[PDB]
Amino acid sequence: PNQALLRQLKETEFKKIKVLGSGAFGTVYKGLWIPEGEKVKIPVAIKELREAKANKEILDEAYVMASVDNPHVCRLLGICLTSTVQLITQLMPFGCLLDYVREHKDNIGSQYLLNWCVQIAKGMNYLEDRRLVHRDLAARNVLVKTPQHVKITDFGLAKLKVPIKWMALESILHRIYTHQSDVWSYGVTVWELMTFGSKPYDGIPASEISSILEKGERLPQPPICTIDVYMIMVKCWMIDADSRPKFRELIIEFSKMARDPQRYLVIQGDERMHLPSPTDSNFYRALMDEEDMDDVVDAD
Ligand SMILES: Nc1ncnc2c1ncn2[C@@H]1O[C@H](COP(=O)(O)OP(=O)(O)NP(=O)(O)O)[C@@H](O)[C@H]1O
Ligand SMILES: [Mg+2]
Repeated sequence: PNQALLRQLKETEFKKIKVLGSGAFGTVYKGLWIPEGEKVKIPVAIKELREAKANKEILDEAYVMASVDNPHVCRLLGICLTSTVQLITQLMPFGCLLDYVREHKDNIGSQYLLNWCVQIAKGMNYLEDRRLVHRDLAARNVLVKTPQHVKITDFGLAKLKVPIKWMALESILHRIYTHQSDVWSYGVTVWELMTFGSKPYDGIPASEISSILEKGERLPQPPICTIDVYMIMVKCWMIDADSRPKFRELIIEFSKMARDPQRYLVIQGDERMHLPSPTDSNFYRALMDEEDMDDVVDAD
């Protein structure tokens, strides 16, 4: 494990400026990094974990989080260990994908929806290749770097209030977490995207979820989803973990759909919605996204 990928910060080097939100593991702040001797203030994201393990143990798993290198996975950049644990990552002005699809509920075309599914599956496939299990995949944990480029965040924060409605049944009943339970959570994530950010099992108590799942009930077909798309989601929620799709296969299936998007999603006014022109993509990347990344899938 290359320790050069993780910078240890002193509390004087940075400052938390504004709360962006919180979850089961901590509170996220927009912050500023001031490099020693410089007068510039560089925006960063800072997550202060709630618990506040020995430092060496934490630091050991931080190195792993800092070692991920994939265009669709957020890398841990720095850490500050004191009376609390603070994690430094790149700040994402657009915020999480869950908020984004809610705010653009009437502006989002099939090409974006299907490409996001592809990118999320690419990020998860990379984690599986690293033999790393996420355990907390959800639309709230996908960040928008640009509308054309999303990234998975917060994998393995357990190491270092359980999300029952995203969890595989075997995780609920037995706290077993695997790549195939990550696939279940991927299914729920895709459902959140396709419903433009609806809450899964709305109005149903968390305590009743396992019995509902055992009865064979699942999240309902989203109004924009054709049966082929919905069957993929349903396959992610099969009781037998090994009969669920693999992330490798999901990349291929959603990439195929992205090439003929109106055949797979039905969205009012979809023809009036395209992926950005080369001109607009070039501008976005120049200003916000210089990193390398696979081409988005365009319609045939
Ligand atoms: N790097 C970031 N840049 C900008 N906003 C961020 C960043 N990381 C997190 N956020 C936002 O901060 C919110 C709170 O994050 P977080 O503490 O990870 O809780 P959560 O992901 O929503 N739920 P949980 O699954 O329990 O961690 C997220 O939902 C995002 O909206
Ligand atoms: Mg999160």
